[PDB]
Amino acid sequence: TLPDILTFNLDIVIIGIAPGLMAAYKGHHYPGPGNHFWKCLFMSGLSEVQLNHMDDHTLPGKYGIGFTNMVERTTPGSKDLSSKEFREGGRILVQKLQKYQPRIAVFNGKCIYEIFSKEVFGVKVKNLEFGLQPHKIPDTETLCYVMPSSSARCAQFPRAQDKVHYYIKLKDLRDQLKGIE
Amino acid sequence: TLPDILTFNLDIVIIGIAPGLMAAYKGHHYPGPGNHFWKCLFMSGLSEVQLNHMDDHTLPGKYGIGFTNMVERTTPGSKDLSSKEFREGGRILVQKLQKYQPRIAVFNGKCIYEIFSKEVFGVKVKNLEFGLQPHKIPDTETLCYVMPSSSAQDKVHYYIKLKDLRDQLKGIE
DNA sequence: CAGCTCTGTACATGAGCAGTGGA
DNA sequence: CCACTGCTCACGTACAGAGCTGT
Repeated sequence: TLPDILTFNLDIVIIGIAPGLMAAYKGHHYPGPGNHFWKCLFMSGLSEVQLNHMDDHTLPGKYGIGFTNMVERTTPGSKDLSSKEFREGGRILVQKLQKYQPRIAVFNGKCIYEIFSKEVFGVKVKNLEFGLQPHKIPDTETLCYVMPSSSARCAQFPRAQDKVHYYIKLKDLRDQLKGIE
Repeated sequence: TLPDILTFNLDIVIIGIAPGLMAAYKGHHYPGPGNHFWKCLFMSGLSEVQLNHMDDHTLPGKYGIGFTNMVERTTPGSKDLSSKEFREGGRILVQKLQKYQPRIAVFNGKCIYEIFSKEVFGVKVKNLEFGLQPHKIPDTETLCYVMPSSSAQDKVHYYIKLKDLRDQLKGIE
């Protein structure tokens, strides 16, 4: 439906909630703007150039970053996904993760890790803070990290700059992980 | 792409630019809920009860109205449309109207009728104003009427007038 | 008056657009 | 041709609000 953009030996995999309608129409990841993703990617220095969506399949392999979603199926969204839907998708997400074994699995949007901790970990997770989360992806060495959804809808972070901290921090975490290798 | 709803013997056909992404996904016409099109319909008394998009199929039946777009293919917005595609599209639009022959063909927006005019008719209009345009659809008796783009109460008037117009046309017999 | 599960609500910037009216 | 008023949606997320348990 909207194909993942995942390969092996990836530093970073970015996990999106469900693909939006624009995303489906263009068949490319995070093509909004206002989807803060691509701006943050540049600003954080994860990318040294400005990259629209169309550059998405050039990110594994040059940059180490892959795309996938927690729910494959198109939705407006995100308020319209069944609770069942999510936890059903948690299942298949994991399988990919353990198949592909990226260093860090970044969850885009808070709502998805909340459910993942429930369903995968069985942990309810009081007062979920962004960033590095203690539990490793089962049977892998992949670390989970949480970000605010890079969607303009998210009024508690207005601008891409507001979100950029998390992108930097992530890049930092990657860098460290590289050092212990 | 999003199918039209056209029947023969139609009082009113609503013509839009081209179906938006949501419109496609939901598979109904003017889902909104920030198109105003359904409220405006009701307030005017073209509908007796607040309808929603899920009722679009009933409309040529129960309510005498149908729907089409100038361009058929779904678009995010108007940027993505090309001049040639409006020209191709607007070409197709006449043919449907020629076939179906509704009383009044209603254009949603000023934008779109301006296009249709200068391609279909060959006049370009200086100072377009809403309401009934002097010209009829080629080889039909079908009239053209322009409506603000439905995308609330402040424009209800145009609907009300449209219903009134509809009534006169029937009314003559 | 704290302690959690559950259900829905106004929230902030900004791109995009329709319509008027400009320099 | 842009520059303006004003008003949607945008891959959500932080709240106060209602219902119960308990030292």
